[PDB]
Amino acid sequence: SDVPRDLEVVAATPTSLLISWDAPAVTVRYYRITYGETGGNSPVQEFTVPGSKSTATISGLKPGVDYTITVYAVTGRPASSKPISINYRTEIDKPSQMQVTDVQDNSISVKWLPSSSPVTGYRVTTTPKNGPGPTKTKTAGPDQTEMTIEGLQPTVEYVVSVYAQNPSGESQPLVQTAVTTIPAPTDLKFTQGTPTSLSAQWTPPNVQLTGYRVRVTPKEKTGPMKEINLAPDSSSVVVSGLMVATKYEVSVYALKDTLTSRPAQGVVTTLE
Repeated sequence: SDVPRDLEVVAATPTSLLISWDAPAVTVRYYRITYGETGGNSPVQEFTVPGSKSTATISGLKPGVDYTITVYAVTGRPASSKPISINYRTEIDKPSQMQVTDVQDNSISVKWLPSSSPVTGYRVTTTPKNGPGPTKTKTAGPDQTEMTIEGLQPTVEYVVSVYAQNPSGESQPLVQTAVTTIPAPTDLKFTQGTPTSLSAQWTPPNVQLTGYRVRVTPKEKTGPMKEINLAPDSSSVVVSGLMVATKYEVSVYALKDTLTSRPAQGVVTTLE
């Protein structure tokens, strides 16, 4: 007969549905594709496509809602067909605007806005953007909005994807990248002190650096303080021009271009 046959949706999107039907043998002038929400009194929308084309994309919809789509075949110059109709639900919406709230050498913390759809939970994946590493997966409850992914590697750009979970399908991921910082220098050991000098050695972190920054400040007394920039191939420092009988805090920051380590700190007093 003249009714279209085997109407189905072939691709579902939070905002769009792609439908297709069987092209009839004798040519049709044009089709009438009405669509509206299943059980909603808001006005139905409708558009036409030429008889040559056997597919249609319905755009500008809402996510996670059931739609009824109806197709008519027009032949006159008019004369309409019997309606063929299907119902389908759009894909649930994704969370939005993710924030990175904390970045360390082995973890990244993120916060996101909840999806608008009803959600049963979240699935969060973390994988390196370029280096072919493993994909870590963590699950969050429906009312959760923040997560910390531990077990990461230093100065690695990670891709963090958040998926909203729902029985009627899972959302598309909310995606954000972040770079972990560098480990701190280990075992800041003070080796020697003189009236005006200070000598400190440390263990370097386990990633290649661009240099070090050392700063020494008196804790309770006041006077000039010192900052020193070191080469990456440094395991010790000697800071001169200090004051006698002074409590000096010493901190060493590892540097990798824009990446700054958390300090290895200690305090020591100069000789009498």
